[PDB]
Amino acid sequence: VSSLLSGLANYTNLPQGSREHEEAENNPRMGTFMGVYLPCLQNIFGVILFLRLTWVVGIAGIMESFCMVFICCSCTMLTAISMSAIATNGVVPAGGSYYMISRSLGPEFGGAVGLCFYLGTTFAGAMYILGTIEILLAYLFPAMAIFKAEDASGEAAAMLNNMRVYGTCVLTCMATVVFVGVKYVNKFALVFLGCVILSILAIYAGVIKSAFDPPNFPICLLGNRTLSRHGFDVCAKLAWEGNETVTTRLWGLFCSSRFLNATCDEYFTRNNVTEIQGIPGAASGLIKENLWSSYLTKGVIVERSGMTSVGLADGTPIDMDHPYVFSDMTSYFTLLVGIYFPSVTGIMAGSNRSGDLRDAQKSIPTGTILAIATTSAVYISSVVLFGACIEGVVLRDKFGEAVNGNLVVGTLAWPSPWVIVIGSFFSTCGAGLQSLTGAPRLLQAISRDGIVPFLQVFGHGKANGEPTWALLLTACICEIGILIASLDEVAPILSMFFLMCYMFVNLACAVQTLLRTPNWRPRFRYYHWTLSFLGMSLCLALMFICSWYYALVAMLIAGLIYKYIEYRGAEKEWGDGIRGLSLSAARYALLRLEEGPPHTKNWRPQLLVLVRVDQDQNVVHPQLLSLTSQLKAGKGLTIVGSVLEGTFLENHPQAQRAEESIRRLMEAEKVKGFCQVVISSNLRDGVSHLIQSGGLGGLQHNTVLVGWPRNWRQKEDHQTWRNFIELVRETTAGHLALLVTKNVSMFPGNPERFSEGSIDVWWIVHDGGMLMLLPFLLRHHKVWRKCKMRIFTVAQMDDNSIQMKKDLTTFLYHLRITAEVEVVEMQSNVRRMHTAVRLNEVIVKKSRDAKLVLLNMPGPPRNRNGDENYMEFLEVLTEHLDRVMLVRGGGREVI
Amino acid sequence: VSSLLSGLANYTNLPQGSREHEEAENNPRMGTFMGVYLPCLQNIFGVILFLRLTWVVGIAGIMESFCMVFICCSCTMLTAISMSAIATNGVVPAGGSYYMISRSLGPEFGGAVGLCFYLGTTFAGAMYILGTIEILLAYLFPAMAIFKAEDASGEAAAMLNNMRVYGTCVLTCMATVVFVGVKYVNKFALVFLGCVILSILAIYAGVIKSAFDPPNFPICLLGNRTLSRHGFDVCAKLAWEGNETVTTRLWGLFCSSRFLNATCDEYFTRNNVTEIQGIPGAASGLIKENLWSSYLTKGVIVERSGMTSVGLADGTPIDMDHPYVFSDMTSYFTLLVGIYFPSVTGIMAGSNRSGDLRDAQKSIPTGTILAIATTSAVYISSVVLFGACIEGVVLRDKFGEAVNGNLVVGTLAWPSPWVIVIGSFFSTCGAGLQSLTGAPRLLQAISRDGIVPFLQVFGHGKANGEPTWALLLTACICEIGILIASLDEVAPILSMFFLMCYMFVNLACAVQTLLRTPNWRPRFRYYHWTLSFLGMSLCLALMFICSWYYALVAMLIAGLIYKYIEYRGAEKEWGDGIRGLSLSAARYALLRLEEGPPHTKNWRPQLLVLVRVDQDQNVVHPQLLSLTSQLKAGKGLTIVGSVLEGTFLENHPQAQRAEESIRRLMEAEKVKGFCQVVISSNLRDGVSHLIQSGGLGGLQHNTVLVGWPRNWRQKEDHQTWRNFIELVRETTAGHLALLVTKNVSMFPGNPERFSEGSIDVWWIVHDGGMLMLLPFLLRHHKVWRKCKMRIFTVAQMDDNSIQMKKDLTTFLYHLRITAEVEVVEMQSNVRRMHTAVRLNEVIVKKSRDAKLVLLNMPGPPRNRNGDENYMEFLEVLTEHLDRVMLVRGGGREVI
Ligand SMILES: *[C@@H]1O[C@H](CO)[C@@H](O[C@@H]2O[C@H](CO)[C@@H](O)[C@H](O)[C@H]2NC(C)=O)[C@H](O)[C@H]1NC(C)=O
Ligand SMILES: *[C@@H]1O[C@H](CO)[C@@H](O[C@@H]2O[C@H](CO)[C@@H](O)[C@H](O)[C@H]2NC(C)=O)[C@H](O)[C@H]1NC(C)=O
Ligand SMILES: *[C@@H]1O[C@H](CO)[C@@H](O)[C@H](O)[C@H]1NC(C)=O
Ligand SMILES: *[C@@H]1O[C@H](CO)[C@@H](O)[C@H](O)[C@H]1NC(C)=O
Ligand SMILES: *[C@@H]1O[C@H](CO)[C@@H](O)[C@H](O)[C@H]1NC(C)=O
Ligand SMILES: *[C@@H]1O[C@H](CO)[C@@H](O)[C@H](O)[C@H]1NC(C)=O
Repeated sequence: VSSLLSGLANYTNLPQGSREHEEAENNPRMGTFMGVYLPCLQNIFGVILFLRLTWVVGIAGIMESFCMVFICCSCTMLTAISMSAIATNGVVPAGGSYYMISRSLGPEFGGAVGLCFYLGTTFAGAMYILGTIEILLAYLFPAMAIFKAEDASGEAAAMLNNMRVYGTCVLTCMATVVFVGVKYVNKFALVFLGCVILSILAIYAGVIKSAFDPPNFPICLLGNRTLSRHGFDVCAKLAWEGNETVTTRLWGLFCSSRFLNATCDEYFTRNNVTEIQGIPGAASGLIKENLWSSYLTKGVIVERSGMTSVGLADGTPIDMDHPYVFSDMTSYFTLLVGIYFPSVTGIMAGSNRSGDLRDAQKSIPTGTILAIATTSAVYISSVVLFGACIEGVVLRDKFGEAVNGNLVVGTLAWPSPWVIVIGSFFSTCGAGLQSLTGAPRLLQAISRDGIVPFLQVFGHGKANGEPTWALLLTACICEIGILIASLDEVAPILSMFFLMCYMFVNLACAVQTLLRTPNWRPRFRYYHWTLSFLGMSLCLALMFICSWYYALVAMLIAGLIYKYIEYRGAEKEWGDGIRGLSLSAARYALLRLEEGPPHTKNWRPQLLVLVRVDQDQNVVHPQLLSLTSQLKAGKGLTIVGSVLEGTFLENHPQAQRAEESIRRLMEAEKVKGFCQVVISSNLRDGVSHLIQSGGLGGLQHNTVLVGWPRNWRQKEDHQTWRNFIELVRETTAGHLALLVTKNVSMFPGNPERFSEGSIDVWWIVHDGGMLMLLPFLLRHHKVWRKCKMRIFTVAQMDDNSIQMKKDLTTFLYHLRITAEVEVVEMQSNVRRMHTAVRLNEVIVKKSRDAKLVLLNMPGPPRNRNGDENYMEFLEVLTEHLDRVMLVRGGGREVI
Repeated sequence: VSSLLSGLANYTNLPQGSREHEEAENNPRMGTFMGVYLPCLQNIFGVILFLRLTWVVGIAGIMESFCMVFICCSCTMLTAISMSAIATNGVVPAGGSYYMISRSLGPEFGGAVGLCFYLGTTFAGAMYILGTIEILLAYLFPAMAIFKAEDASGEAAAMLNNMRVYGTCVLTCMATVVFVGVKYVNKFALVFLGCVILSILAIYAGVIKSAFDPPNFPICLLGNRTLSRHGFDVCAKLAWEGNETVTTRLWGLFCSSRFLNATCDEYFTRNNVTEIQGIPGAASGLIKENLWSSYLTKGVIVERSGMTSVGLADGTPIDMDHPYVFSDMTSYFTLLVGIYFPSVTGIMAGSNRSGDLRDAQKSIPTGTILAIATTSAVYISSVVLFGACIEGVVLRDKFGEAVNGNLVVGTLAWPSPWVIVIGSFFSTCGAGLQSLTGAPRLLQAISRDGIVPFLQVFGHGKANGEPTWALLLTACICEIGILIASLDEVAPILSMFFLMCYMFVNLACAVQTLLRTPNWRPRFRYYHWTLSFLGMSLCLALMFICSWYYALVAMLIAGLIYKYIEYRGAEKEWGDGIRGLSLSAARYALLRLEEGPPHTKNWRPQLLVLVRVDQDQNVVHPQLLSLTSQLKAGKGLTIVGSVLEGTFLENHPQAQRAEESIRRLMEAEKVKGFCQVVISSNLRDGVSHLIQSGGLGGLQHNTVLVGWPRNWRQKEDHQTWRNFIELVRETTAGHLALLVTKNVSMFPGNPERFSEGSIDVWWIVHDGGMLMLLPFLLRHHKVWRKCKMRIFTVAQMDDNSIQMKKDLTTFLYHLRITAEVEVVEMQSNVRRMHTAVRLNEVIVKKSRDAKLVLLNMPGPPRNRNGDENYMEFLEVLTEHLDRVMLVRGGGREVI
C-alpha cells in the first residue's frame, strides 16, 4: 500500500512538454500501472459513453452497433501496435508523445502528425465543453437559461442559442484557470479518474440489481406513439376523484379546455393511454426483440413497434405536436460513426509520461494495449447490457424526456440517478481541463522545434516553461466548436483529425519498414509491416465513411504541410532553392543503399568509360562514346572518365576545356552520364583513381569499357602500353568486368545503320552470363536491330552431341534461342602462341565477315615480364578483323 | 479543288498504330484542315448531342446548363494546351497520340495515360452501340422487339432486356467487320463525317424556318399533366360525329368502356383536355420562362407549370398511370454531368495522323484548339436555341412520347424529321466502328512496347500489323457496358476514365516544368505551368462531382499501375530488387541537378574530411570525426576520405581494413556520410584526387576540413609537411573553403559537454559570411549549447565609432546579435613575422581561455620557397592556444 499512496502523490495525468525536454538535454520512478495504463484509461472514457451511447444503441440496434464498435475499436488496437514499434525503436526521449514520433520518423511526418493532433485535441476541448453544458441544462439546472423558446417551434433555435452563450461564458473560465492555476489542476488528476470509474461501476452495479428487481421508471404511451412526461405527472385520461370524475392535466395539454366537454383531437379520443414499465430489466426478453434498426427522420414521432393503434389523422394538428416525443435529426449508419468515434480516442495520452517510466520499451507497448482491451471490453459489454435491459423507445430518446427528464444511463444506477449525473459531470469537466492543457503544450513543442517557421511566435513561453500564446490560439479554435453549438456536429469534425493522425502513424511505419530507412529497428515481439498496412487502409476507409467531402479537405491540408516542411527542410541544409529538394532525395536514396549486398541475383553492365584527350584538347575517339549509347541506351549509370598530366595548381583551365568537350558530346549521341576530369602526375595513377573511386554510395561502376593501344610497338608509348597491362590485373583484383574495343575509329555511329548483319560470338569456357548478354543488349538497339546472332562454341571434350544438348537447353532457359549454334574443336610464350595462330585461323575461316566479333580475353601472367609473352598473343588474336570486342570479368551472376 | 479531292482520296480517320511506328524506325503530305481538325471534329460529335442533350436542356434549364457546358468545355481546352506542350516538345514521333505522350513524359506516365484511355475508349464503344439500339427501337423499327412488357409495369424491365439482346447481337457483328473488313471501313471515314455535319446544319436550318413559321407538332394536356400520344390520334373528350356524339379512343384508354356511361376516374372528368402548340418556335417567349430547373423524381408525372388544374385524387388509380408521361429516373445536378461529359471527349483523336502531317509542331496545337472552339460554339448555341424554341414539357420527355414518338431534336429539322433520325444513326454507328478500331491498336502498342510484362501476349498481331487478341479483350469490355444496358449509367463510368487521363496529362506537364526534368522544352507560345495546374485541379473536381465513390477506385487503380511500371522499371535496368527503386531515384535526382548554377544565393559548408591511417590500420585522430558531427549535425553530404600508399594490385585487403574502421566509427559519433579509400603512389597525388573528384553530380563537397602536421620540424616528414602547403594553394585555385584544426587530439568528443563556454572569433578583414556562420552552426549543437559567442575585430582605419556602427548593423541584418563586439587595433618573412608576434600577443591577452578560437588564414606565397617564410608565421600564430581552428575560402556568398 506504500508504493500506492506515494505513487498517488505522484500521479498526475498531464503531458510532458518542452520544459521536460530541457531536463533531458541538461543530463523519478514509475510503473506500468500508474504510468501508462491509468493515464490512457482516463483519456478514453469521455462524454460519449454517458451522453450519446444509449441513443446509438436503440437507433442502430445491437447487431449493427456491435459491428460498429468492432471496427472503430480495431483501428485503435492496430494503431497502438504502430505506436508500439515507435516505442521499441529509439531510446524513447523524455517529453511527450510528440518527441517519440518526431525523432523516430524524422521531421517529415512529425510536423504533420503533431499538427493534425493539435487540431484534433482542440476540438476535443470544445466537444467536452458542450458535453458539460448539455448536462447543466437538461439535468442539473434546467431552470436557468437566458434564451427560451418564444413558441413551440423555437426549441430548435433556442437550444442552440443556449449552447453558444454558456460555452463562450465557460471557455473564458476554462482558459484562465489553466493559465494561472496550473499547480491546482495538476493535483486533481486522481479526482477525475475517481469520478469516472465509480460511475462505470455504478452502471454495472445497477444492471445486476435490476435483474432481481428492476426500479420504478414507467413510461406513458398513446397508441403506437409515446409522449413527453414533462408537464403532467399522472397518466390517465380521466381523474377519478371519487364520485366526481375530473379531467386530468393530461387532458389539459391535448384538449383545449380543462372541462368535461370533449372538444379535441380525434387521435386522442380514439386511442387509449397505456402506462407500461419503461425499464423491464435483464430478466426481460428485449434482446430477441430490440435487435435490428430504428432509423428515423427529423420530425417523426418515436413510436413503439408492437402496440395496437388506430390509423387516422393524416396531418399533425396538435399545436405543432405540443405534447409529443420527436427525433432531433435524421439518422442513418454512416452518420452515427462520426458520433461514436471520439469515444475511442486517447492513445497518444498513453505516453504522456515517457520521461518518468523506467522500462519505456515495455511499459509503453504493453500499457496502451491493455488499456484498449479493458476499454473495448466495457464498450461492447455496455452495448449489449444497454439493449437487453432497457426498452428501445427510451433508447431512441435524447434528453430522457420519456422518463420524465432523467438520464437514460442514470436510471440504471443502483445507489441513485444523481450519481452518474454528477459523476459524468466532473468527468467531462475534467477532460475539458485536460484538453486545454495537452494541446497548448503541443504547439509549444512544435514552435520551439523550429520545424515550421511561420509558427515561430508561438514558442514565446512564460517564465516557468508554460505557454501564453498557444493558449490564446487554442481558445480561438475551441471557439469555433462552441459556435457550432452541437455535440452531433463537432463529433465528425473532431473525428476527421484523429483519423488523420492515425492514418499517418500507420503510413510512415509501413513505408520505413519496406524501404529500409536508416536507423529503423522495430524491436517488438508481435509486429509486422502488413499489420501497420492493414490498419492504414482501415482508417482510410473510416475517414470517408464519416464524411467524404471533409476527408479530402483533411488530406490535402495535411498533405500540403508535409510538402511545406520539406521545402523548408531543403532551404536550411542544402543552401537554398528547389535544387535542394533534389539534393536531399539524392542523399537519402544513397544512404538507403548502404545495407544490401551487391551481388544479389541479377547483373547489368554499368559502364565506366575512359577516353584519351590530346593537346588542343578534345576527345580522340568519339566512336567509343558512340558505342556506349548502343548498349546502355537511356539506362543506368555512365561515367565518362578522363585524365591529363600534372600540377592541378596550373592545369584547371585545361580541365575546363576537357570537361566541356564531353558534356556537349554526350548530348550529341544521347548519353545520360557523369563526367570526371582528373589531373594526375602520370597516367598510371590517374586511371587507377577512377577504377576504385568512381560513384559514391551504391551506384558503383560495374564494368570498364576501354579502347586499345594502336601505337603499340613505337618510340616511347611502351609505358603507356604498359598502363594497359596494369589495368587488366587491376580489374581482376577489384572484381570488375573489362570490355576492350579493337579498331575504335571504325565503329558504327548513330547516322550509319546496318542491315543483313551478323554478330559472331565465341564462348569457349568462361564468362557465361556476360558473353551471352552483351549482343542481346546490342541487338536491342535500332542500329543493331536488323542483325543476326551467331554463337560458336569451341570444345575440348570427346562428345559433342550432349555438349550441344547441354548448350541447346541453355537458350530455352535464357529465352533467347534466336541465335544459331555451331560446334568447333581441334618457352611458355610459344605454347601460348602455338594455339593462338591455330585458333585464329578457325575464327576467321567461319567468321570473316561479321559486323562485330566477341572473344574471351585470357588472364595476364603474374610474372610481369609477360609484356611480350601475352600481347603478341592478343595481336595474333586480333588477326585483321574489322570490329572485335574483347571481354573478361570476375565474380558475378546473371539471371 | 484539286488538293481537296486528292486529299479526300487520303482522308481516313483512324489512328496510326505500331505498324506506322515500324515505318518510322526503318527510315505523304497533309494539311491542318484534313489532318487534325476534321478528325478531331468527328470524334467529338457523338450520340449525346442527339439523344440526351434536349433532355438536359429542359431538366436543368438553360441557366444551369450554360454553367454546366462552360465548365466541361473549359477542362478540354486546358488539357489541349497540355497536349500542345507535348506537341511542341520532341520531334513528334510517327504513330498515334500514345507515342507522342510516352516519349515526351517517359514510360512512367505513358503506361498510365495509355491504359486509362484504353478503358475510356472501350466504354465509348459500348455507349455508342447502346445509342444505335435506342434509335432502332424508338424511331426506326419500334415494332421488332423480342422482349415485350407483360404488363403496364414491365416497361422498366423489358426495355433493359431489349438493350441486352440486341447489343450482344450487334457487338459480334461490330467485332467481325473490323476484323476481316479493315480495308472497307477505312474507306467510309468521309461518309460518317458527312452524316454528322449535315445533321447539325439541318438543325440550324430548321431553327431559322421555325422563326418565320413553326411546323405542326401539337401536344395534348390534361390539367397540369400531359399524356402519351401513342395509342390515340385525336385529342377530344367527345367525338362529335354529326348529330351523334361518340366516345373517342381518348375516352377508351381512361374510361373503362367505349360507351356513353361516364364510369371512370374523377381526375379525368373534372379536368378538361387541351391541345396547344408543342414547338412554338423562336418567335415565342420561352427564354424568359423556360430558364431555371425542373428536377423531377422517378414516377412523377411531367406537368406543365402554368396551367389551371383541379387538385384532388391523392392516389394514382389509373391502371398504373396507363395513359401518362413519366420520369424515367430521379435527377439532380451532379448526375447529369456524368451524362453530358462524353460529348466533349475526343481530343486524343487530334493526333491520330501525326506521322502524315508536315508541320506537326503547328498543326497539332492549332488544330485541336480550333476544333474545341468550333465544337463548344455549337454546344452553347445548341443549348440556348433548344430552350428558346421548344416548349419545356417535351424537353423533359425522353423518347419523344409527347410528340407522338418522334425525335425531340428531329422535329426541329427543316427538310424532314427522318433526316436527323437516319443521320444520327449512321453517325453513331460510325463512331462505334471507330471505337472498335482506335482501342485495339492502342493495346497493341502498349503490349509491343514492353512497358508492362503481363500484357505481353496481347502483342500477337496478325500478318499485316493488325491485332487479334486485343480485339477479343476489347469485345469483352464492351460486353460489360452492354450488360448494364443503360445509356445513363455507362456515361458516368465512361466519364470516369477520360477524366482520369486528362488528370494525368495535366499532372505530368505541370510537374516536369517545375522540377526541370531533363529534355523538357515546351516551345509553345501561349503556355505556362500554372495553366496546366489550373486544369489539373478542375478535372480533379469534375472527377468527384460525377461520383466520388468511383473516383477513388479510378485513382487507386491508376495509381497502382504507375507504381507497378516503376518496380518493373527498376528490375530491368538496375539489376533487380527494391534496391533498384532507390538507385533510379538517385540517378534521376542527380541528372536534374546538371542545369542550375552552384553559387545561387546561399552557402552551407559541405564537408570533405580526410584522415590519417597508420600501419596496423586505424584512424589516428578520432576527435576530428567528433568535430564533424558538431557542425553538420545530421545534415548534408559528408565525405570521409583516406589515402594509403602504393600498388592497389596488392594493397586492397589493407583497403578493406581502412574502410571498415571508418564505417563503424561514423555510426559511433552519428556521422551520416560516405567513405573513399584511395591507394596512390605518394600522398601528394592521393589527396588531390579527392579535392576535385569527390561527389558526382551536383552533390560536390564544398569545404575541406583538415587537421595539422604536428610532427613539423623532424626527420623526413618535411615532404608530408610540404603536402600540406600544396593543399592550401589547391583550394584557392579550385575555389573551395579550407578548415584547419589545431591540437586535434584535445577536442571535445560526444561524452564531454562544456559549460560556461566562450568562443572567441577574430574577424579582421576577409571571409565574412564563413567566419561568422561557423560558430553559429557549432553553438546550435548540444555540446556547444551553453556557450558564449565573442567577436573581436582588428581595425586599421582611424575612426572606430562608425566602424562599430557599421559592424553593429551587420548583426541586426544577420539576426544573430547575441555576440559581443570589441574593437582592437595597433627580408619579407621578417615583416610577416613582425606583425605575427605582435598580433598574437593581442590575441592571447584578451582570449587566453576560450573553448575555441577562430582566426583568418592568410594566402600562401607564390614564391614556393616560402616554406619557412609562412609556416613559422603560423606556429607563431598558434601561440600555445588550446583549441584554435584556422579558416580561409574563396568565391561564395552567405545569406
Ligand atoms: C402505429 O399506428 C399507426 C396507425 O395507428 C400504424 O399505421 C401507419 O399509419 C401511418 C399514418 O401516419 C400510415 O402512413 C401507414 O401506412 C400506416 N401503416 C400501416 C397501416 O401498416 C403505424 O405503422 C404504427 N407504428 C409502428 C407499428 O411503428
Ligand atoms: C398541377 O395541378 C395540381 C392540382 O390540380 C397542383 O396542385 C398540387 O397537387 C398535389 C397533388 O398531387 C398536391 O400535393 C400539392 O400540394 C398541390 N400544390 C398546390 C395546391 O400548390 C400542382 O401544383 C400543379 N402542378 C404544377 C403547377 O406544376
Ligand atoms: C362543458 O362542461 C362544463 C362542465 O365542467 C360545463 O360547465 C360547460 O357548460 C360545458 N360546455 C358546453 C356544454 O358547451
Ligand atoms: C384502451 O384499453 C382499454 C382497456 O382497459 C379498453 O377498454 C379500451 O377500449 C381501449 N381503447 C381503445 C382501443 O381505443
Ligand atoms: C351505357 O350507355 C350505352 C349507350 O352506348 C347503353 O347501351 C348502356 O345500356 C348504358 N349502360 C348503363 C346505363 O348501365
Ligand atoms: C375546359 O375548358 C372549356 C373551355 O373550352 C371550359 O368550358 C370547361 O369548363 C373547362 N373544364 C374544366 C375547367 O374542368
